[PDB]
Amino acid sequence: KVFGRCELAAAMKRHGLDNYRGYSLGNWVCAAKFESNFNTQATNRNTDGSTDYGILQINSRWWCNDGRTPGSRNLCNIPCSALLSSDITASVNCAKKIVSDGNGMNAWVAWRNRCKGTDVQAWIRGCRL
Ligand SMILES: [Cl-]
Ligand code: NA
Repeated sequence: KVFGRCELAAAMKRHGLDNYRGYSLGNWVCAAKFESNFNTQATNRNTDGSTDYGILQINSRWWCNDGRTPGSRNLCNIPCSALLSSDITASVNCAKKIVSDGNGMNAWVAWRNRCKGTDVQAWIRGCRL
């Protein structure tokens, strides 16, 4: 599923991401935009052979199992395929664990490079929440 901007903001808000660990809603939407272009089915392979999955491009190196990343962890305890669902619940619950692990949203390279220190509120302007 390819979310609309405000559709995703609303879904994210409903799943408890607004100001989660102090990150306003605009940050999560900005991150999703530049990680996946709002596509729940986005996958991308990394050089070390791990793969990033779904709307927030969660990495099989640490966070999920895809059966093909030898010596990796599965810290969210889910098949990576569950991160591709049109239901973003699994992605959100796993992201909550990632953002809590000490490094905040810096875990998402695109957020660090394209959202951090910008006016992220513009990403939810006009939306009915
Ligand atoms: Cl933080
Ligand atoms: Na893994």
